[PDB]
Parts: sequence; structure tokens; C-alpha cells
Amino acid sequence: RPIIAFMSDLGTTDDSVAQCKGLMYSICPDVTVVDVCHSMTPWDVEEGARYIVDLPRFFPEGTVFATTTYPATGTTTRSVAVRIKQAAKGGARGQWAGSGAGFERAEGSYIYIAPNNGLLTTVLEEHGYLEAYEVTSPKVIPEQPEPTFYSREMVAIPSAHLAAGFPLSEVGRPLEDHEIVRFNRPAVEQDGEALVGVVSAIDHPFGNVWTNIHRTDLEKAGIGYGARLRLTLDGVLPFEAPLTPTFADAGEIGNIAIYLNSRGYLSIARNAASLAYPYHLKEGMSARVEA
Amino acid sequence: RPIIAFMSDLGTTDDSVAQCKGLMYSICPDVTVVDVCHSMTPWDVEEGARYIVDLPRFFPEGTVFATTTYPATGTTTRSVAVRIKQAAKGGARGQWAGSGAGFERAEGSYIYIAPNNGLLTTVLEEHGYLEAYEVTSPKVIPEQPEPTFYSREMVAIPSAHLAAGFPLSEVGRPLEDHEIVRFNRPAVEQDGEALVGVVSAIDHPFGNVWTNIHRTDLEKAGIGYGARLRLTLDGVLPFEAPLTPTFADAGEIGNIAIYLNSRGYLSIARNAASLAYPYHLKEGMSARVEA
Amino acid sequence: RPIIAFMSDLGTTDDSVAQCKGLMYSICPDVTVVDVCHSMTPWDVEEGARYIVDLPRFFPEGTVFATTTYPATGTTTRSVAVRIKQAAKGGARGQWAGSGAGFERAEGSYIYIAPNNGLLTTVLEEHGYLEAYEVTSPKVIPEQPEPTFYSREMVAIPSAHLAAGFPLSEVGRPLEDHEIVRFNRPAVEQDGEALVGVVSAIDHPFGNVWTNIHRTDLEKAGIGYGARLRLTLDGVLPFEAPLTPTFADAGEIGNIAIYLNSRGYLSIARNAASLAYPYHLKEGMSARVEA
Amino acid sequence: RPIIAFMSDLGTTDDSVAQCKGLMYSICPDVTVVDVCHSMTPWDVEEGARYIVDLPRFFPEGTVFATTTYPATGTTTRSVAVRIKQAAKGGARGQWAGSGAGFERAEGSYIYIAPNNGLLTTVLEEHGYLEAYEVTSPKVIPEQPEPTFYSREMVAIPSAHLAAGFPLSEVGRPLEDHEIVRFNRPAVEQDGEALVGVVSAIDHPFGNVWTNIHRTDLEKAGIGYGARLRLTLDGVLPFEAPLTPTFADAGEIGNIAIYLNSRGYLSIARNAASLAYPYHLKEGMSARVEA
Amino acid sequence: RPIIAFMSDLGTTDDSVAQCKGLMYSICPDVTVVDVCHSMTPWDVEEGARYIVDLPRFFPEGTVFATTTYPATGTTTRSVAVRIKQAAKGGARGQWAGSGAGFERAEGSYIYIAPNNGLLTTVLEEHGYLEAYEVTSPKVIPEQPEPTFYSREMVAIPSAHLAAGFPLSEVGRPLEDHEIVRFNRPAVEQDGEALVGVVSAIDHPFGNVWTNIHRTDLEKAGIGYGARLRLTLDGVLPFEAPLTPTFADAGEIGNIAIYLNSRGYLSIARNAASLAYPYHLKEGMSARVEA
Amino acid sequence: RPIIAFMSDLGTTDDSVAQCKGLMYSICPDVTVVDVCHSMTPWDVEEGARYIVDLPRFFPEGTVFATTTYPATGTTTRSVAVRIKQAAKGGARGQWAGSGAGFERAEGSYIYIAPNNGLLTTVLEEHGYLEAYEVTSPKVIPEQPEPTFYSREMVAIPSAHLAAGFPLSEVGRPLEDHEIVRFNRPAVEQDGEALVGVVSAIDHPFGNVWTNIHRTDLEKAGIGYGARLRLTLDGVLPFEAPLTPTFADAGEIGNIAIYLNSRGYLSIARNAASLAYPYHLKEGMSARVEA
Ligand SMILES: Nc1ncnc2c1ncn2[C@@H]1O[C@H](CF)[C@@H](O)[C@H]1O
Ligand SMILES: Nc1ncnc2c1ncn2[C@@H]1O[C@H](CF)[C@@H](O)[C@H]1O
Ligand SMILES: Nc1ncnc2c1ncn2[C@@H]1O[C@H](CF)[C@@H](O)[C@H]1O
Ligand SMILES: Nc1ncnc2c1ncn2[C@@H]1O[C@H](CF)[C@@H](O)[C@H]1O
Ligand SMILES: Nc1ncnc2c1ncn2[C@@H]1O[C@H](CF)[C@@H](O)[C@H]1O
Ligand SMILES: Nc1ncnc2c1ncn2[C@@H]1O[C@H](CF)[C@@H](O)[C@H]1O
Ligand code: MET
Ligand code: MET
Ligand code: MET
Ligand code: MET
Ligand code: MET
Ligand code: MET
Repeated sequence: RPIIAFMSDLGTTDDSVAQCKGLMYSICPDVTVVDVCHSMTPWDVEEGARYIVDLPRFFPEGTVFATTTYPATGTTTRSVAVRIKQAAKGGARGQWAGSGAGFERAEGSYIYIAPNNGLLTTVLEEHGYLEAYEVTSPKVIPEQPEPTFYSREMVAIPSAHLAAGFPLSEVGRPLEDHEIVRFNRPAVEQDGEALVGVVSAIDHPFGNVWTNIHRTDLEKAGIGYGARLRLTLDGVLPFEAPLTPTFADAGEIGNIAIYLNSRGYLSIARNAASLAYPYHLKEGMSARVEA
Repeated sequence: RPIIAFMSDLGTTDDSVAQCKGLMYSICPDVTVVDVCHSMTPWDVEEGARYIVDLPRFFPEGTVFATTTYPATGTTTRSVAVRIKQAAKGGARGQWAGSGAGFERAEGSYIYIAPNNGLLTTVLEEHGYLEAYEVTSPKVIPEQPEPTFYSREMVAIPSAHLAAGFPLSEVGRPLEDHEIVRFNRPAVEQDGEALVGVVSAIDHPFGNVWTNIHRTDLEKAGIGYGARLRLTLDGVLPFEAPLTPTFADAGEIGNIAIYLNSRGYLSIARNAASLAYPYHLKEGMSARVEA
Repeated sequence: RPIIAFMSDLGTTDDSVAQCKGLMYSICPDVTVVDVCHSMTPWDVEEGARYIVDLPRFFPEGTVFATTTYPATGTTTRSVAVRIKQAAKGGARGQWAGSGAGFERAEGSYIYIAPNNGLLTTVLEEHGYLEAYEVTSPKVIPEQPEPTFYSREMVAIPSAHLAAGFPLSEVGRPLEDHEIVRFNRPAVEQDGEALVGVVSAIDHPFGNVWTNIHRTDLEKAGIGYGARLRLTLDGVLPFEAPLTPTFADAGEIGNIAIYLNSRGYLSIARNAASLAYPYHLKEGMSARVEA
Repeated sequence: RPIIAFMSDLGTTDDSVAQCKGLMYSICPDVTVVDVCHSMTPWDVEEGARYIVDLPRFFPEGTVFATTTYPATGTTTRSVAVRIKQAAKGGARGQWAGSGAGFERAEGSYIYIAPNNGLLTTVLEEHGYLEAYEVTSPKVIPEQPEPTFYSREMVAIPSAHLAAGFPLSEVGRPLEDHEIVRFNRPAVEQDGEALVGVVSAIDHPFGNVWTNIHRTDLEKAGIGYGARLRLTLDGVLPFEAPLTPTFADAGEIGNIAIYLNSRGYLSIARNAASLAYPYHLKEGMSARVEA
Repeated sequence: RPIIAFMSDLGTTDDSVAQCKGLMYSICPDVTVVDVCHSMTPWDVEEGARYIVDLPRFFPEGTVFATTTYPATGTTTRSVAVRIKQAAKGGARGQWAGSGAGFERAEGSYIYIAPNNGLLTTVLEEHGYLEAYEVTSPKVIPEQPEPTFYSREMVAIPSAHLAAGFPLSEVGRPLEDHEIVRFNRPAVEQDGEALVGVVSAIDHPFGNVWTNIHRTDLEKAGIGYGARLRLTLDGVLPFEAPLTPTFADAGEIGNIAIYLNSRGYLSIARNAASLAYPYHLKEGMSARVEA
Repeated sequence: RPIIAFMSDLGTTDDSVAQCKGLMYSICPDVTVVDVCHSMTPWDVEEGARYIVDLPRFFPEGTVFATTTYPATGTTTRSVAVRIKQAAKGGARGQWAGSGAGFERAEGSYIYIAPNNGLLTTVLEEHGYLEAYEVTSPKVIPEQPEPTFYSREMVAIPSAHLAAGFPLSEVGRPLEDHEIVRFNRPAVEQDGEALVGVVSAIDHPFGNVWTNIHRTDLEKAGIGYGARLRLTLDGVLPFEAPLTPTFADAGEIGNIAIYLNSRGYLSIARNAASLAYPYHLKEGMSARVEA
């Protein structure tokens, strides 16, 4: 009973996703196709990455992630399929997802198939990989790919073949590490004991504000759950609050909460109100934090 | 073949819904997960309720409704799980749903699991219940729950255990009626022959206008299909038309129709044009009807 | 393993689609309901037709297409249900969908059920039909249908009975060809040797621009892939470029590609950048093209 | 434009072949069905094999060979489908087929589907194979197969699915080499300088006589075009003539020609008269050659 | 992509069939012409009927059957074209042909054109008809028909016009039921619980023996698949065997098998050997069966 | 939509024809190969000529006729390829083939390719020719042709190149009229006012008897349709009857018709009964006829 979890930039306004879904049931009739999300900003591979990197621990082993934004559609470029290593713990503590102590997940248990455009950068950085292959076999892609729709032709279609049991090694030749494209993610800067980063994203639809300053960064400045923090956004907004587990820890509705979000990252928001929407806060603004 | 129908405020712009889905297929491999909607205004429990209250009669017996907006996420509060009594007839006429005479649903046949923040107020009012429990058992919720994601930890996850056959009485201790939180429903006031109420919702994406004046409120004042009616929104804009069953009864395209919506409530629209969107009509505006 | 592909104008903001789905599982427990889209402009039948005409070749044989915008809901109008003939090749080339040489589809393999309001016009043109029937039988629609929800009562419910094996000829009497409503499809004219049409659509979320000028109109206007073309939109904005297979053929990010889309029609875009949103381009604007 | 070349023992005296053809055009509407022959002696798998073993190099890449005599029809046996390796050169000289230097055929380019009764023995010997599967999947064969017509149910029908693009590995589980049934080919014996063999076939409708002594058997004993040869059929009738490439080399009409047939095998005939038919020569009779 | 399936008595020894085929591509250039068979005993309309009555379920809807033996060639007789009603299930069980549960076929979906000499007798008896017409219009037949070749002039030619879309109703005036010629088929006699019929045919090239005692006759004597039967042929040959699905159920090669043939009729044969050819069994000999 | 009409002496008992066809689709993928016949007496060039002379008026313009018996296969002989002139009326009357007034065929519209052994004699007499060429070019025949299969190497392969548009004049040098081999066609003599010829053919499968005495020989012997005729065959068997248009003109089943066949020549038959097989009549027997 195999699952393909499908993340694209195709939107949900026309029949493009359905076209892929139809081909997924044509090829693997007993497949369950779980939508991740299709709303991402087109061609923004750093954002697409955000929506896929935390997925594996939540799915049954054998799940295939089909993840694509494909600006080089119609070119000699060919996709990449990789088996990941660690399923990886996650969240604010670092733990397995699920009831009890959680579903512990085996190694080598999930496959990603994506354009070779850097979309899987963080996936590989945070999980590792056991093997990678270029996707060129006409048993899993079309002989005549539709030039402008490689997200269906070089991702959806082969993802269903893999989901139906088609051997990963037979999709094409192995790829060396340097042949897999990456983007570089900027580091969290240091010193003064302060940490300098950015707003990775606005957490829709709440308007929470997410930074790229991970828990591991907070640790190794000695920052923990009682610490009176000062987090400055956009160079001019020095918010001040203790680091708390959650939103209601700020007291009244509307108050400020500095917390670790559900993916392990330092964040700021308001208790049952929007921080970012009234003040038009945006991804890309700076983010410093300190004692 | 179990189903879980899933209503949240999580949105469809990132992978949050998909994390919960991955866990629901993990716990209950045969499940079908049906999306209700994930767009509701965050923290707005009266809005959440309109999306879930009419559902039971449409779904197969056995269906579980995971319904969640969780502003108290990370606190010591705990979710509630209830087996509802009557599936209840609905619509502008009062009937079972489906082809023929409709599909009649046995009592005690559906379970809702939600935050105990009042979300189920209208569900309980309209359907009753046979049993209620606080959801505390580490067999159906995580030992270490993610503080900012209780909609996944305390609704999505145990909704999957219930779909799988985990006995309802084993999720936690019984809740007494007064321990279940409720919102107060603003009453429809009498004021001469005029019934005063409120625009409960704009009916997206058409721009139809729904009030909280029920058909039982109408057939209390002797108003039935065919009476001429004045209807005053925001105190200032009145509207005259007969009460008809549907939009095409208004004559030309654009003409005003006053009707009973598919949930039994008095409503007003234009025939195949939007009424709300040109005039920026909004929920919360008053609504006065009179014959 | 039956499939229903569901296209409506119901939106995804409330529980309307899910009520339809609940009754689809009720009637055909083993069904898979695939969403096409639900975001279309209400009552815009030409737009609905673009989202459903190209689907068949992507879906397993036996698939039912529930496709509906129902402005006449509550009237004595009754739906139409057809078995189409040729599943029809598509795309820029004119091929079957799938890996390798694509998957061919036996004729008479798909049913569309829809309102008799012309929504199926282009499906019938592009595919032909073997049978067509009024949907009146109480075995497959309600005896007392909800006046304002015919997309559920005369499309969603019937489609499920058909997915479950219910005989197509038993839904009601046959219709003759003249009783199937069509919208007339405005032709691409010639003003000299320049071709004159409309922007059929803004291809969200990318902001590409699609025209109603087909590949067949370019052939025997004497226009193939080398040709240098002047495209003018709204009778104001001119753009120049050769006709290419795809976006990256235009060179640098931001440059103009004029190309043929995955449905066969002349289109225009920027390479990995939006063209429609900065210049606020829209559906319905004239589109002229010369060599 | 897919082709299926169809070899059976069904005859051409009733509609049996046409039932299979009707189903092949049904499943794969673009197919061209090319008859091989339908006259073979029923149940004679060695005869069937000579008609199908030399075919691949003549046909376009992609061609599917439905080849069937099914004495085990109605039993639990199941057909085999194999992608052959080399198209292989052939003829009296060894070459690709066609105009010019001939049409060279890529490896892995043809599929045979047959009963697993040994029919493909010489195909596998002469062409090899890359993959083999048992044909069990109810997507390519009937749920309730007609007991006395497996050549239609388990060859003709799935041959059409394969022509249509149904993935070869999805027809059933992999077969290991020893699970593929084989007939034992009687060897050409050495006996001094004399090579002993057998008349493999009468070459209808000319009455030429074919042996199972190959050219590699000849050019093993140093015999080439021009040597004087004695050839003894049925132990008693000898024949003296030089080995020439063709019939006209024998001189007058009626004279004896010993030659290499178009399949590389040593043969004997008369120049523009029948040799077999006057003397009632027959397959199975011995054949001894010597220089 | 229309199909004409062509059954004649013209043989395959000269160019007569080709002459018809040439005219079929002249008139409907995109036609596929499928040979049924051309070997039938000239003027034997009962045999010709046997080769056409089971065809419809095997072909795509819209197929035209052109079926002719024409002893009244050169007379004032004119052919008949009929649309049939039921495509009809068939075989030993009674089922649709094809993979899975089979291709279900619409009503009114096939046309037969034949001399009005009784050739279509069983076609009409087993399928029914919706309309019949005499073939007299000079748009579909010659003004000057070749006196001795009405199988080309009054069948092949008009069959291609119909295949090209020419309206059936416009070939000539409607025919009343009594104006369509029939031959009478002898009933299967009854009583003693024994059933008395004949050998309908010898199943070439195997030498199986077919009777006119259908499955429906066997049913309603209570005869099924375990029954120890006694079938006497030619008044003197009381064969004795159980009724089995197929040939291999008799055990050793050469043993007797009483089975239901692939058209639903009681038959007798040997397991991988000829019953009829060694003993010169013939169509027309008697056939009784019993406990 | 090119057509090759294929007449050979290859028979239908092995894969010889199909090897030819495989290479025909290889060379001209969009071709339709129509079989004329393959059952002719090997090497009997007069008989081959009767099966091909009357074909052109039945076939779409542009059709290629691959017609071959090749007793000189393997020699330095090279095929001939001609474009004929008049497509020529035919039949008993002298008309165009087809519905209505028949279809006229432009001159220079058909090519025959055949061995230069006289097979084309009557085609050239009856049709004339505009060009004639030796087939020697390596673009259209093999460089190393199979010695015993020139019907495939110098007829089948070349015919496909010609069907695909290959220029006729480029196959090799032109031939002058004397270099095209003819068989001399034995004349119908007069012994007084009685006419003396041969049975040209037994018209299988009916057993009618065809003579080499044409309609033109009957005209100005003073013999039209009323005339009472004494036909004598083999110089022994006498038959008497008037000349009639067709078979049923003879009255009762079994009676003698003397008539004119669909190719224009005096013939004799029984009405709906065989004449040749009971009396074992044969090709080559004398045929005398007087009034
Ligand atoms: N305008 C565009 N420029 C470059 N790439 C584009 C554009 N519009 C859409 N795409 C990509 O096409 C792929 C189809 F598979 C989608 O994933 C888009 O990223
Ligand atoms: N900013 C927020 N304040 C209070 N609650 C919030 C906030 N953002 C999201 N939530 C709730 O967290 C739950 C996690 F499951 C979601 O359902 C939101 O209702
Ligand atoms: N205001 C409206 N006028 C006419 N039709 C409407 C209006 N609002 C919604 N609808 C249609 O009701 C159908 C219910 F099934 C939906 O498909 C809408 O198209
Ligand atoms: N009499 C027969 N015994 C065993 N097999 C048979 C017999 N007659 C026909 N067959 C086989 O049935 C298959 C049906 F598809 C044909 O291919 C025959 O080989
Ligand atoms: N000898 C014949 N008597 C009566 N009919 C005949 C005879 N020979 C052939 N035919 C019929 O001619 C038709 C030509 F269309 C064929 O279908 C034969 O049935
Ligand atoms: N025995 C034969 N002598 C001369 N020609 C022959 C003989 N047997 C077959 N053929 C011819 O070979 C050609 C191969 F293309 C066929 O057309 C036969 O006529
Ligand atoms: C904070 S509410 C939970 C959903 C949120 N988008 C998250 O990923 O954590
Ligand atoms: C008004 S058209 C049907 C959809 C609408 N949202 C309803 O619930 O009734
Ligand atoms: C242009 S990217 C592919 C999606 C687009 N909507 C299409 O169907 O062609
Ligand atoms: C001998 S003439 C060519 C036809 C023959 N059957 C062959 O295969 O070679
Ligand atoms: C018994 S083998 C299958 C062919 C046979 N002539 C039939 O019609 O069933
Ligand atoms: C005599 S019935 C028609 C077929 C016959 N062979 C002919 O061509 O005339």
C-alpha cells in the first residue's frame, strides 16, 4: 500500500496536479497520493526545500517524496532520485513523531525524486543519502517529454514507478556527489554572544515569524527556556520576552512570545493574534538575538 | 475501510496538514483521509463550528471527525472525544442526505475529537451525545507533545487511533457535561413582526449572504416560500424580494433572491452574480427581516 | 479500484466539497476521489471546460469525471451523463500520456457527468460521444433534491453510483445531440496574414499568458519553430521573439519566450519570471500575432 | 504507431483470429496487426518456433510478437512475456535485413508473449533475453478466462496491452530461467566426414526440402559454395549436386539444386519445379550430407 | 478511426477480396479493414451466420460488419443494413470479452450489411435490432452494378460509406420485420431428459466436434460441470465422459473431453488430438446427450 | 495514407509474407499493406497476371502494386518498376468502379514493381505506361540481397520506398520497351464460325469456368445476350444455354448459365452450384463455342 507525497509549484487553480495524479494511479493503481502543498513561490527552491525536509519521520517507511519546481523544464537536464539515510528526529526537542515515544523509523527507508536544481539541498544535509541516480530510463520517463511540463514527465511519472516497486538503481547511472546541485544556505553569524540571521519565513495563516537560528545555535550560546531574550527584527524592532515553549506563555492575548517553532527554530509571534500581518513583516528581514 | 474527515486552521500553504496525514496513515494503514477545509480564520471557534456541524449525515457510519483550532496549544488543557447521538436531518427542508429517500444513519455512529475550547458547541446542541472523554492516554497521544502543534498531537494522532479501532472509553477519563466548554450563540431577537439577527457568513466563492435566522425562526412567524420580504443589512441597505427556494427564481441575471440556504438558514444573493463582493458586505453586520 | 475526478466551483473555504465526498464514499466505499480543482470563477462555463477537456488520457480506464458549475440549480434542468469516444492525444506534440511511448486508452472508457449548460462543449468536440442521457432516476439522484446544491445532488451523488457499476443507460432517457447545450466557441480570425484572438487564460501561479490560437492555426499560417513573431496584447503592449519549445530557450532569466503550451496553444511568458502580474495582464484581452 | 505480429494455430476458416484482432484494436486503437501465419500443425511447438524465430530483424523497434499454440488451454499454467536481447543477424550470409547495408536494430527492442509450453525455445537460444515475467495480472488478462481459448485470453489480449504501453514488469512476477519450458533440439551428428540430420520442413508451396544442418555445420566441415555433395533422404534416395547459392545455378528447369535457404540452413530443391510433391518427401525423414 | 470487419465467400485465391478492400479505402481512407474469414462453403447461409453472430462484443463500438454470400447476385434483390440492439455477452459462462471483467458494450452500437437472403438470421435472433433499411441509394451503391459481383457492389461499397459516417437511414426505405428473410434453425428436441440435436460443425483445424445443443439447453435439464454424460453421435457412437471446462481435463493425451466450447455450445473432442479427422466425422450427423 | 497492394507466390503457411510486411512498415511507417493473394501456382506468370491486371481502378490514386513470382531469384536479373498510364475501365460492361457513376482515376497514378519475367505483360497491354526502370539502386534494394528471396529484396523492400515518396526515376536507369519481357498471349482462333480457346481458369471457390474468349470476340462474331450457345470443354463435354447477365437467369438451382464474368470474358457455371468440381474440370482444357 505505497504512498507518494507530492509537493509542487503547480498551484491548485487548474488541472495540472490532477494530470500528475491520474498518471500516478495509472502506473501504481493501489497508491495513496498525499498532497504536501502546491502553493510555493515558483522557482524559489529554498522555500520548496522548507516544505519537504521535515517530512520523512511522519510517513510509513517506503514512502516516495515527489518534489518539484522545474524552471529548466524542456532542457537536457534530468531529475535525480536519492535514497536518504537518517529519517532524522525533529521538532523543538529532537524526537520521533507519533503517540508514545513515537514511531522510530529505519535508515535507508525513503526516496526523494526531484529536479537536479538544488531543491533537495537541505534534505541531503540533514538526512544524508545512501545512493543517488540520474532519471533517464524510458521505462520510467517519456520517450518524448512534454517540453513545458517536466514536473509531470520527470517527477510524477517516475515517482509512481518507484512506488510500484521499480528498482531505484535502474532509473539511470549513479551520480557523484559533486554532480548533485546545491544552493548555499547562509550560516547563522556569531560573536558578541549575539546571533545574527534572517526571517526564513512568515508562518501562514497565523502571521508568526520564523528565523533561521536553530535550537543548536541557541544551545552553545547557553540559551534555554527561561532566558530573558532580546530579538531585533529589521534592525529597529528590539522585541523583548523570555523564551517559552508556546504562545499562551505570554499571558494576555496579543502579547509577544519568543519560542522554538515545531521545526526546531527560534521564532516570534503573538498569543492568539498576528504579529506579521498588521505590521507587514516579511521573509528576508534581519534577525538578531541575545541576552 | 475507516475514514477521518479533517477540519483545521493549518492552511494549505506549507506541509502542516501533510505531517498529520502521514501520521494518520501510519497509525491506521487502511484509512481514507478526507479534507474538510484548512482555511478557517485562526482561533475563530464559531467559524470552525459551521464547517463541521452539518457533516455527519453525509459520511459513512464509523467516520471520525478530527476538528481543530488550538489557540491553547502547549498548555495543560486536553482534547475531548465524543460519540454523538443523532446524525440528524438537515437542509432547507429537513431530510437524510443522498439518492432516493436518502441514507438513514443509525445513532451513536460518529466520533468528533477536538480541542476542548468550545469548537463542538453546535455539534452537541444539534446532534447530542452518548459519551465524552478527555484525551490523556499515552497510547493515543505523544508522551512529549510538541508545544506549538497540539492540532497534530492531540487531534490528528488520536483521531487515527480511533479510526484504527482503539476503544473510545480508553482514551482518558469520562468528562461531565459542565467540563465541556461552550460558546454562547447570539439569539435571534423578536422586535414587533421584525426578526433581528446577524450575517453569520459570506458564502465564498459566490458572495452569497447567510444570516443566523433559521427556517424554524421563519415558520415561527408564519413565513413560507412566496411571501414578500424586506431585509436590512448594516441597518442602512434594505432589500425587497419574495422568499423563493433558489437563485433562478429571481428572474434576470443579477436580480435579488431571498432564499433558504442548504443549511436551513435565511440568505440573500444575486442570481448568478455576486452580492457581497461589489458592496463589501461582511459577517457581523446586522440583519433584519419582516413581511 | 474506481476513480472519480471531481472539478467544481465550490471552493475550498467551507465543507461543501467534503459533503459531496462523504456521499461519494457512502455510495461507492472502494472509490478514490481525486480533486481536479474547485477554485474556478463561479458560473464561467468556458473556464470550467478548459480544466476538464484534457483529463481523460491521464486517467485509468473506467474513470468518471464529475464536473460542475450549476447556476440553474433548483430548476427543472437535469444533468447529462455521456460516455465519450476517443480519449484523444494532447499536448504540444500530439501524443499519449505516460512513460515510454505513453499509455493508449481504449475508446468508450470514460464518463463525464455535468450540468446540461454547455460545460461539456469542448469535451464533446475534442472526444466525440457514444451515448448521452438525462440524469432523472431516483436510484441515482435524490427524490427531494436540495434546491441550491445541484452540484452535489445531480453530479456528485450520480457520479458515485456510476463509479460503483450502476449501468449508464439506466440513469434516464437518451438525449439526442440537439438537446445537449453548447456554448459557441469564438473563432481565431485573420486580419491579413496576422492572426487575431484573445488571451484565453493567465496560467497561475506562474503568470504565463495563454492564447486561443492553436498549433493548427500556426500550421498553414506558415509558422513553425524558427519564426520571429510579434505578439501584441490588449491592442497596446508589443512583444517580440522566435517561437521556441520552452522557457529557457529565451536565454537569460526575465527574457521573453513565445512558445506552445502543454495543451497545444500559442502562449507567451518570461523565463523563470512572471509576465502577467507586473503588467497586470488579464483573460479576455485581444492577442494578435504576425511574422 | 505500435505493431503486433500474430502467429497462432487458430486457422483462417472461421472467425477466431478476428475475435482476437477486434480485442487488440479495442485495447490499443493505434495498433497495426500483422498476420504471420495461422496454419501451423496444432500443438506442434517446434513448427510454431520456426515461424517466429527469424522475425525480429524484419520488424520496427517496439514490435510485439503474439505467438501461440495452447494445448494446455484452461489449466493453471500461465503465459510468459520476454524482452529479447539481440535482434540478431540472419540469412544464408548473416546480415541485417533491408535496403542498403540493412536496418540495424538496438538491443532490448522486441517482446514475445506466448504460452509457457516451450514455443520460444529457439527465440531464446538465438536472441537471448533481458527479462521474463509470468502473465497473471487482471489488468492484462481476463478475470474469468474462457477455458478453451487461452490463445485469445493469455496472448492476444495482453499482447495488446503491451503494444499500448502497459509496463512489461507489471504483467506478473519475474520468471527464473529454469521456470521457462524448453524443447530439446535434436543435434546434428558427425559420422565420419558425413553430417547426419533430418528434414526439418517442406517449404510450401514450392516443395523445397529444408534440413536442420546449418551453414555453421557446413563451414565447420570446410564445405562452402562450390563443393560436390551427396545428400541422402530417408536413407535410400541419394542426390548429387554442387552447393550453389540459388535454384537457377542448377542449369535446366527441373535440375537438382543443393543450396542454403533464406534461414541459413542446407536445403535441396529442383530449379523451378517441385521436388517434395512428386516423391511425397516429408519432414522427419533423415538427411545425410557428405563431400 | 472506423473498422469494417469483412466476411465473404470470395476465397483468398484471387483478387476479389482486394478489389473490395481497394474500394473500402477509396471511400473511407482512414478505415481499418479486418478480415473475419473468406473460406465459407459458398451459398451456405447457416455457416456464414456462425462466423458472424459472435463478433460484436469483440469490436469497438461503431464497427461495421460487412457479411455476404450472394447467390442472387445480378437480380432485383437489394441488400439490408441493420443496427443491432444488444451487443450480447457470450462464451461458456455468458460474459463480456477482454481483460478484467471485460469491455461492456453499448446498445445500438454496431451495423451489419448483408444480402437479404437470411444470412443475418441468428444475428437478429440473438442481438435484436433497432432499425433496418433496404440498400438502394446511388450515393452508396453503383448506378450500374456488376451483375456477377454484388458482394462488392451491394455490400463492400456501402459498408465503407457507413464507415465514413454516411447516415444509415439514408441508404433506402425502412424494411418491415417480415420483409427481412430468415431461414429456420431446427430446435433442440427434448424428453426422456435426453436432448436430440446435430453436429453444427467441425472445429477446424483441430477436428473438434460442435453441436447445436446450447448451454441454456443443458441448464434446464440440470446438466453442469461434474455430470457424467453420454453423448451419442451418428446413432451408434455413445461417447462417455464427464462435462469439463477444457481439453486437459480428460487426463492423458488422446482421451475424450465433453466440454462447452467458446461460443456456449456442447462439444466433444480429444485432448491434444483430432477426434473428427481420423474417423471422418461430419457436420449433419445426429447428437444426443443424457445422464 | 499510402497503400501497397501485395500479390506473391509465397503462400500463407509460414512467415515469408510477414518478413516482407515487417520491412514494408520499417521503411514507410504510415503504410497500409493490403493482401491481393499469395496462393498462386509458383512460377506461373500468366496466372499471376490475371490477379493483378484489373486492380488499379479499385484502388486510391498513388497506390503501389508489389507483384511477384521470382523463379530467377539470385541471378543478375533486376526488377522493373513502371508508372502505368490509363487506369482502365473494366468488368462485363466497361465502367469505372464505385458507387454512383464510379470513381474516375487520373492517368499516371499507379506504380507496379515486379520481376522482369513477363508478369506485367497484360498490365502493360491493358494500361499502357509512361516510364519504366531497372531496380538497382542501393537506396531501395539491399547491397547483399538474399539469393533465394528476391520477392522480398527486389520487390517488397523497393515497393515500400516508393510508397514513402522515393522518386521513381531514381531507382535505376530507364528501360526501353524491348527490354521489358513479355509472355506471348495465345489468340482465340476461328474454326469456321465457332470460336476456339481455352479455359483460362477455374473460379475458386465456386467452381465456375472462365474462358479466354472476350466480349469483344463475341461482338463481331455476331453474339449478344439472347444467343443460344453450345459450349464444349476438353473436346468432350457439351453444354447448351443462352448467354445471360448472371447465374440466377438459368432458372432452378443446378442449371447451366453461360455468361460474361466481372472481367469481361465468356464463362460457364451452374446456378448456386459447382460445375467444375463434380466433373473435375481444369485450367488448360479447350473451350469451343458456337451459336
Ligand atoms: N514562465 C516560466 N518560466 C520557467 N519555468 C516555468 C514557467 N512557468 C512554469 N514553469 C515551470 O514549469 C514546470 C512544469 F513542470 C513547473 O514546475 C514550473 O516550475
Ligand atoms: N500565534 C499563535 N497563538 C496561539 N495559537 C496559535 C498561534 N499560531 C498557531 N496557533 C495554533 O497552534 C495550533 C497548532 F496545532 C494551530 O491549530 C493554531 O490554532
Ligand atoms: N448566486 C447564485 N446564483 C446562481 N447559482 C449560484 C449562486 N450561488 C451559487 N450558485 C450555484 O449553486 C450551485 C450549487 F450546487 C453551485 O455549483 C453554484 O454554481
Ligand atoms: N482439442 C484440443 N486439445 C487441446 N488443445 C486444443 C484443442 N483444440 C484447440 N486447442 C488449443 O486451444 C487453443 C485455444 F486458444 C488453441 O490455440 C489450440 O492450440
Ligand atoms: N455459380 C454461382 N452461382 C450463384 N452465385 C454465385 C456463383 N458463383 C459465385 N456466386 C456468388 O457471386 C457473389 C458475388 F458477389 C459471391 O458472393 C458468390 O456467392
Ligand atoms: N525451386 C525453386 N526454383 C526457382 N525458384 C524458386 C524455387 N522455390 C522458390 N522459388 C522462388 O523464390 C522466390 C523468392 F523470392 C519466390 O518468389 C519463388 O518464386
Ligand atoms: C504553529 S501552528 C502549526 C503549523 C505551523 N505551520 C508549523 O509548522 O508548526
Ligand atoms: C450555495 S452553492 C452550494 C455551496 C454552498 N457553500 C452551500 O453550502 O450551500
Ligand atoms: C507551464 S508549467 C505546467 C503547468 C501549466 N499550467 C500547464 O498545464 O501547462
Ligand atoms: C524459398 S522462396 C522464399 C520463401 C521461403 N518460404 C523462405 O523462407 O525462404
Ligand atoms: C478451440 S480453439 C479456439 C478456436 C475455436 N475455433 C473456437 O472458436 O473456440
Ligand atoms: C463470380 S463471384 C465474384 C468473384 C469472382 N472471382 C469474380 O471476380 O468475378
